[PDB]
Amino acid sequence: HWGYGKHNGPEHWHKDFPIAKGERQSPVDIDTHTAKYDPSLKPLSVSYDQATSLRILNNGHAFNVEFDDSQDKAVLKGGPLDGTYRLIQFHFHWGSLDGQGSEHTVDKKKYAAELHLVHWNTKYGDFGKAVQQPDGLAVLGIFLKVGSAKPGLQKVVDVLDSIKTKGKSADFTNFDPRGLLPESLDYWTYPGSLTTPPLLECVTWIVLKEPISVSSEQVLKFRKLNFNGEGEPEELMVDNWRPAQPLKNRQIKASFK
Ligand SMILES: NS(=O)(=O)c1ccc(NC(=O)NC2CCCC2)cc1
Ligand SMILES: [Zn+2]
Repeated sequence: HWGYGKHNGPEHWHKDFPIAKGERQSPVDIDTHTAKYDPSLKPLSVSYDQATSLRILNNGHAFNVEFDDSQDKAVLKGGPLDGTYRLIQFHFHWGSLDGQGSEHTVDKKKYAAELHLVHWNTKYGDFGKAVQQPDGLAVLGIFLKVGSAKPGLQKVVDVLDSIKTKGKSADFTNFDPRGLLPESLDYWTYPGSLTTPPLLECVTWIVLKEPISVSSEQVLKFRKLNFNGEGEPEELMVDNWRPAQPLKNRQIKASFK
């Protein structure tokens, strides 16, 4: 089954998931000079004050911090979006080295990691229905660079020892995802896909221009996770990113100039 190794990695995914070669695949390179400022883009509204985190799970591909999405508690609205999108989970992709790890790139620059806050359009009733719709999901992407520590990330880092291997979960209540945001909400946006199988073409991508900084020690702790289950051969969970895909017939729009 699929993963990020030599024999089951991104170059292989198209055999089980032909949409891998589709018309609106993610991630992409964001060519800053070619992106178009769109004055018609409304400001992003990130309303996370009532967020209810529940649990953190190592799923064998990344780790997800999951939220109660049975009411409008943590929502994303505005920007390119019509309607209300509920936060269901966030996770990251990261590298084995500080010079790689992000899925989106900016003028071909790779960041050390990339945070994805995954939201679904409430008009579709549940997440499983939403991923079957071209406007079903909105994922807020945030680049990580290595420098100073991100204080709001530390509670995540310190629970990772309890979910080292695939299938492990731990209680993770009262986490505030506002502590993971940069100062600016300036963004690029384009229509795309899930960046792992099943690669469904259901995402409005909103990628923030301003990265957050995390410390060497913080990212080193991500790299101690395992892709494998307990009692299976140890393979470090690193380089769990898909490279940039062809932009095809898409325009990336910018909220700023
Ligand atoms: N990296 S990402 O595009 O933000 C992403 C988000 C969610 C999932 N997967 C997920 O939500 N899977 C369920 C929906 C379809 C099958 C199960 C994969 C990639
Ligand atoms: Zn992701």
